[PDB]
Amino acid sequence: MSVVGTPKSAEQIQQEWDTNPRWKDVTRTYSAEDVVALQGSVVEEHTLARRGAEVLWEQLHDLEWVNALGALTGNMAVQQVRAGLKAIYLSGWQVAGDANLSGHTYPDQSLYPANSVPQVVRRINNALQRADQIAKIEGDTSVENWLAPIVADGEAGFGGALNVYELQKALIAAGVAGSHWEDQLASEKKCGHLGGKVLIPTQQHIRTLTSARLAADVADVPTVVIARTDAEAATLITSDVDERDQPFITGERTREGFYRTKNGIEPCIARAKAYAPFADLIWMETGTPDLEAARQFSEAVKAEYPDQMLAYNCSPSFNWKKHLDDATIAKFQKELAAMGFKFQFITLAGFHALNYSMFDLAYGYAQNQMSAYVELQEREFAAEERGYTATKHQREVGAGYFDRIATTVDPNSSTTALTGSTEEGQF
Amino acid sequence: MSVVGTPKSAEQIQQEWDTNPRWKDVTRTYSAEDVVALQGSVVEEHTLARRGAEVLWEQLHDLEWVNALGALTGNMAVQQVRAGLKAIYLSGWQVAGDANLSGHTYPDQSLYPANSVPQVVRRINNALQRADQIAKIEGDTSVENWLAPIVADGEAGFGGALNVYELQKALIAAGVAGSHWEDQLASEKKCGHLGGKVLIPTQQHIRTLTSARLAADVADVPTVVIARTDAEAATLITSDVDERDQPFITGERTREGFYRTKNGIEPCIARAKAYAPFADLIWMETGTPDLEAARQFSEAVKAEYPDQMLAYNCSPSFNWKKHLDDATIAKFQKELAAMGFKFQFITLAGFHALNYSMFDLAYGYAQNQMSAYVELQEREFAAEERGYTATKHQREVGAGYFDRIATTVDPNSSTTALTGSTEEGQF
Amino acid sequence: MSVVGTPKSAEQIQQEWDTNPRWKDVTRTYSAEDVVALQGSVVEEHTLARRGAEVLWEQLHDLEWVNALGALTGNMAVQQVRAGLKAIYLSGWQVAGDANLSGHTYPDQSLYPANSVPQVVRRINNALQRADQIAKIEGDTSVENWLAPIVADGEAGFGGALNVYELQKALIAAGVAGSHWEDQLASEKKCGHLGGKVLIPTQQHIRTLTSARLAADVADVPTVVIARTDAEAATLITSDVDERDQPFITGERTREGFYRTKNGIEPCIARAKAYAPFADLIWMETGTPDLEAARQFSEAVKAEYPDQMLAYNCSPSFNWKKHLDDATIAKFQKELAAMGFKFQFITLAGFHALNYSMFDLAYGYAQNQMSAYVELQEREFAAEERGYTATKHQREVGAGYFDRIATTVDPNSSTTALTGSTEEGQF
Amino acid sequence: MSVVGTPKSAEQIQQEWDTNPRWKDVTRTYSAEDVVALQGSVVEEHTLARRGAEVLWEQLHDLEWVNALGALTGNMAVQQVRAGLKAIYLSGWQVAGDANLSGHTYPDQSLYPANSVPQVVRRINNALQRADQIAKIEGDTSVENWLAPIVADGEAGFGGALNVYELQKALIAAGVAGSHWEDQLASEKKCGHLGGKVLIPTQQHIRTLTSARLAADVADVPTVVIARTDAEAATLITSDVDERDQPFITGERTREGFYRTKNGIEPCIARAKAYAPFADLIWMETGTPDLEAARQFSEAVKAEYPDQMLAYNCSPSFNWKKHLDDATIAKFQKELAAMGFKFQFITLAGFHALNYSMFDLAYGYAQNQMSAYVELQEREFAAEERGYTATKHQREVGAGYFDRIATTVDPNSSTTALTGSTEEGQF
Ligand SMILES: O=C(O)[C@H]1O[C@H]1C(=O)O
Ligand SMILES: O=C(O)[C@H]1O[C@H]1C(=O)O
Ligand SMILES: O=C(O)[C@H]1O[C@H]1C(=O)O
Ligand SMILES: O=C(O)[C@H]1O[C@H]1C(=O)O
Ligand SMILES: [Mg+2]
Ligand SMILES: [Mg+2]
Ligand SMILES: [Mg+2]
Ligand SMILES: [Mg+2]
Ligand SMILES: [Mg+2]
Ligand SMILES: [Mg+2]
Ligand SMILES: [Mg+2]
Ligand SMILES: [Mg+2]
Repeated sequence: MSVVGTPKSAEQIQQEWDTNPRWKDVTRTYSAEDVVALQGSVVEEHTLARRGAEVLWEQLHDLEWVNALGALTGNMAVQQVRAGLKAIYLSGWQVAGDANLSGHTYPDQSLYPANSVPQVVRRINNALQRADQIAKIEGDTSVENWLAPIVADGEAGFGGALNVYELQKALIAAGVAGSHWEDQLASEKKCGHLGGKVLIPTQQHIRTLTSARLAADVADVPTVVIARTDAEAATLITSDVDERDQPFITGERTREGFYRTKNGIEPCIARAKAYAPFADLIWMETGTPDLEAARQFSEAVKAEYPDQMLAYNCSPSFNWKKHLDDATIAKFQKELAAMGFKFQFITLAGFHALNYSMFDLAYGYAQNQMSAYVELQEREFAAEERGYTATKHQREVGAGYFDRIATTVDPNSSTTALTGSTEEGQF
Repeated sequence: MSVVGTPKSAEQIQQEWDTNPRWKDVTRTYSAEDVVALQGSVVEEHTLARRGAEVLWEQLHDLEWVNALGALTGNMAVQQVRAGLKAIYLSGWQVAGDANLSGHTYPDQSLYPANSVPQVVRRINNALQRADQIAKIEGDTSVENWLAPIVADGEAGFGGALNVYELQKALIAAGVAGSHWEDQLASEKKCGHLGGKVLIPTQQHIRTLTSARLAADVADVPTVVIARTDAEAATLITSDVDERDQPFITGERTREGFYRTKNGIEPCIARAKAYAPFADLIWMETGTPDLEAARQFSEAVKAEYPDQMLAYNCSPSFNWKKHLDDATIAKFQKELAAMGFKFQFITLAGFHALNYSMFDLAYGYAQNQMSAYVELQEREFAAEERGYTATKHQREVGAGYFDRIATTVDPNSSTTALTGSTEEGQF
Repeated sequence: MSVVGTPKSAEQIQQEWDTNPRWKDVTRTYSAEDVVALQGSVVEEHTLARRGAEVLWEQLHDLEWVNALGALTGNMAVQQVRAGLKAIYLSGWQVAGDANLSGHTYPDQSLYPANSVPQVVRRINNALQRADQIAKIEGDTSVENWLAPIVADGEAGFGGALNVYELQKALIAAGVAGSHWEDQLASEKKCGHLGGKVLIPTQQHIRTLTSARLAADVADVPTVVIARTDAEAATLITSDVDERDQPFITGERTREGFYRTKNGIEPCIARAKAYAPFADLIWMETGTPDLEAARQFSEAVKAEYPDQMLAYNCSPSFNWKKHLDDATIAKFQKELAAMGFKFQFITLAGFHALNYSMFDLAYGYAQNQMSAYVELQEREFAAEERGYTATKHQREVGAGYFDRIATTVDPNSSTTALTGSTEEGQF
Repeated sequence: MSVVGTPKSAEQIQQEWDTNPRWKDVTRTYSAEDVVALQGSVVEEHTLARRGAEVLWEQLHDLEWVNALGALTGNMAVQQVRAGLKAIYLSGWQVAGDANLSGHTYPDQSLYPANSVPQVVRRINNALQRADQIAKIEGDTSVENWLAPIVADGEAGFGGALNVYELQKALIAAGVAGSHWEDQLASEKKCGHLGGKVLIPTQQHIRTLTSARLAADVADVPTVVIARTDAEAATLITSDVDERDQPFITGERTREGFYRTKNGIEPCIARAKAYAPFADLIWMETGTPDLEAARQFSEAVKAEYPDQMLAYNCSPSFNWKKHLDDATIAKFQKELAAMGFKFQFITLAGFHALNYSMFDLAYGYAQNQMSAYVELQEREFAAEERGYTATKHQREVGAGYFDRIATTVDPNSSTTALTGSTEEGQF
């Protein structure tokens, strides 16, 4: 038929695994032939997932650290990149609360449809692509890379290893650069800072990490895979079958059949070492923002895996000034980066920016009507000297770009949008 | 074999039209038998559409005026109601830019899939329902009506009279309280403050308004129908067939076959009078925020229809302080209300609050990391004095409500969320 | 501030539970006050869910039995009702294979997004409503109830008790009449006639049935709830915690931590009795179509619960003539109905009709081009004698109904559809 | 900072347009530089759209003709390819009737959301990819190309040139091989065999075709572009502005402002000649299946454009045997192929096979219960001689494929599906 999309040979894939530094200290318990057997006759190219994963991997080794904020709409991600950030964090918590395919508001318990995060990945890429298109026709070189890598939340995989596989494949189709996977029971999943967490056995999470690598290999992209452990706070586990988990099992049960288990940094360090051959970064959820506890985790893991990169949640679930003074707050990310936490992110930044800014505006509007909105518009005009552009909302969503399409199709069109607009006249 | 959902008889429907004050001075050019003929054997009840439309109609007569801000996410609408607003505005522009079913960023040109605004209507109602559920279990009586009426953008109907009908039907199924319809050609639709607008004949828009009323009648709900005219700025019209449009026709035609027409307040007043028997409120798009021009329009329409209520777009496409001083800005909505503009709204409030707040946070985060986020969290804490609740984000999205479901199913559950959470421990 | 959608009092709900025969021998382990506490301030009416559940309950008592075929498209359901069937079966297997929101073809292992079956419930109700609308304007009274009740697949709930709750709520919002729930581990769900099945403890499935009943009570509809057991073939269970399951536990363990258990009719009878207070119908999956085995199950359950209705899967996963002669096949459903199997259904009837009919057509088309299609068209003409109407495909999908809408809006319209069509001129 | 997805230079694009025989006699009224200006900094690869369009173009030149049947589900397309067909036809009519994103049943009047056909394109490609994956692990070599090219319905563009552009881009993203575009007014669109059709001016449709080619060029794929004319039956046109349309105008205008126009083969030939530089295939809708009318059209177009390929709708809206005898039906497609109709398709084959097969099964089921289903199952067993495989429904939807994923992840899994299935035991 065609050679478009012809799959590589097993020999070619193996040679890449053997020689490319990307795969240094990456364990695959399946074979190159196993991957080829799953690829059918044609392999779709995933341009944005390949580019994003390559850019992310290089940034993790070139920059002092890579930091990000949670984004739940496309416009949110556009502003993060315009303001200088070099990666986007896609929070599952935020999707549950305000951006999932059921249309409902949910707490962070894997309640929403499992294709919700992939749809938001695709949306963010679409929004960044439009900003890129607009910058090109405008001659705007201020942003070097509009297509910042997206790191997205895989939660606990919404089921078994096959649900993990399908979620990873959908995230890649949408253009994700990295995805993270946590060792909780999917049916009882929680935000790391909620109670009632139930762990699964160490080997079951290795199965999840293997399945996420397998889906990326079958899709022929070098996706960044992140392992997260919830063992710092969880006091339940589903089974005592894994000998690595038994040192923490107390022998108590629950009515549901769960096993009580002893939480803290020790099972976290043990699990992280077990996950390390199967993860590009490792992340330990913590109960407080504590540089000393982060140091103990980092040093214990790197005692055995010196080159293992780590990730850290700078969570809005912490009351920051109840825990830390302003000087420690200001140095927090820089100190973490020196310990090897190379990916750092504020999970719920978008939820809090969106909810606070609308409450603040709506409250003033309820009291004083247009005066409250004008105060916001003036702050927007003032932000232009910092690089803000969305004051001109028509060009910001592509009115000029679609004007260019329109005049390319018909240079004599009587119905283009920007000429004669109030944006042209008053902005 | 049931009486659930049995339709009314034509006589009952006619009797309501003849006697209910809601229908005073409402023209229906079809009959009550026509409505019944289209209803099949079962009529679904649309509870939120019925309640919303009833509340909106009463508020339009009981309050000095009803105002609103554009909302493009569910959380946005929740904060608007929490802050004291009594209606939600659903902007088609914002849906094009950041919340439509294609996943793309679009300018305001009817480019997105035609069921996008109904999906956002349903989302907003779901989010308000969750806020109401949470308030009930928390004993929070501070908000009297969580289910604020939604007024939504029907654009130019996405085609002909049948496309209008299906869009109105879908908005009602989603729970809309009112919808607005503009006299533009759908294939060339623009934001009212963009150039290149093409009007359709006066009688064609009467057909659109009739189709919107018919869909509401067949759905058995008293939806508020709003007519918008774009004739202040539009210099093209599709045809000269309507004698009411011929005074403004110059005879010149474009190469597309459009007719050039004389724009301004005069065609607006003529079209408003023609639309008045077919609309609960009438809205003129304007190029500037000008109280004197609004009075000229109001007095001209009320000279023939003294009881006709009007709507006004307090548009972010205006540069407010370039046109008006601070005292005029402060009184702007109050003065419009005295002229009969009983529904007033800031279309793109959500776009600007969302884009500005994320730019500001991300810019600070790029420079100072955690310091910038703590400034926001501290402002959130301070806003609790004003009624803000989203600092406790877990309860805000229903963690406590779903805990109550879990303990209702199984009072001995070991996996509830709020007990043990950092929110309980630190907030 | 309106009375539309006001919730009932707990006293009203309790009086209905205590005295309505619908709730005879129905156990609820939560209270009427618990239901009111979860309902917020407004309860949406679910007309089609209410009517469908009421019609299904009456049919299960008035007809000798209720039978159905699996439907995966709206047109499929329309033809089932046109042909005289009185219920529709919505198979999750078929949704996985050809009608789910991921767009992918899946085997029956709970891989698709959890809102997929609700979306198909809504589609089927929409399609039946259109057939009803067309019949009314055509004066066609040949079908007494176009809105046949839909029984839909809730699989294993896609997680924990809260995932069950949300799926049931969404099925109800879409208009379902009944739903079924199986005692399998969601993360390892299988078609009942696949291998590798894992049971959950008896009490965990009671929790699922309680959650399904609770969602229906909060939504204020009398949804028919069906409990399915997979214990005839399953040899694994997640835990031995439940004393009712311990008699069948063999003591042997897998590497994942599962427990081997003795399968067969004995644990099915035990689980059926435990589920009976929580289910309107009970369904045991079987490995062969066997009237003797069905009699043994029915008599053992009715020995304790004489009035308990049962459901039976006449599965296409059986090779029917390999097991039964033509006389037994002919009387199979009638004999089951006399044992108390009041709901009987062919799960995969839609998959097999669709796949076989297109293979047959396309094979003949590949050889003989138009001759193959004309043979189908002539069979369709011949079927009009049994009441088939889809030969006239324009009116079948509502061309005449939308013509009636168009001429209600504008009786003098020049652009109606059926006048001048080839359907009007050639059929 | 990556080279992944780097766009081509304008010089490279121009050299391909100038020298590649794919673009012989293809007029582009915009420039190579215009295309580059719209591509941003990264161009996504569209593997399936590129491969499909390349295979379609070579098949149109290599085969005596390419024929297809309308498919509205993924399984339908799989059976068409299994049966030996080399292309899939994606009917907008069928999507309107039973497979669109509103969930409603619609007549063929551009009522459904504009992204509905792209979603079905993606679905069909997903289903063909699964059949390909299954075939590979089964060693099944009986089908040479599972990824048959998809030709999809663009209707009248759902608006203006920009709506056309976005629909073409979405079809390509989904993997389409070719798309067709008709010269009707979008707001009044009809099936070609319904009444009430309104034409747009000849130059307006050239704009549509130019926009469709532009979107394919910006997406860097050689999509096959098909132009359809509805002038055989339409008696209305929006405007007389175009001098090529003026010979058929009568001068009369309707109350809506439409011009009356003389329909027939003569305006179809005129429009085909004007469309030919902008279309890879040309299609004239006809009122009857008439081989001499097709020869008149083909000879008139090819006299001026000798190499112009044509397409023909073998429509189920024709009553075939009241127009033609069996001998003519049998040679119909072969005779058309000799005239240059190289793509021929039965638009509504899927609707009719689906509706008839379920009516036939359900009618028999209502009378005879399981005997009627067993008749179908036995017809499926008999069709295995011809290559039918879906009787084994578990492997048909990928139970064996996902078993292979599962044992690749964990070779000792206790929970694989096919082992212990009734399919393995009774089939
Ligand atoms: O920061 C948080 O608390 C939320 O992001 C969720 C998590 O940590 O799991
Ligand atoms: O305020 C605006 O300019 C945008 O809302 C859109 C409109 O006016 O049509
Ligand atoms: O009948 C079948 O085999 C399929 O419907 C699925 C099940 O039984 O679970
Ligand atoms: O074949 C048909 O009649 C329908 O496919 C629609 C069209 O022709 O436009
Ligand atoms: Mg998360
Ligand atoms: Mg590692
Ligand atoms: Mg708008
Ligand atoms: Mg009025
Ligand atoms: Mg099932
Ligand atoms: Mg019972
Ligand atoms: Mg079509
Ligand atoms: Mg050509």
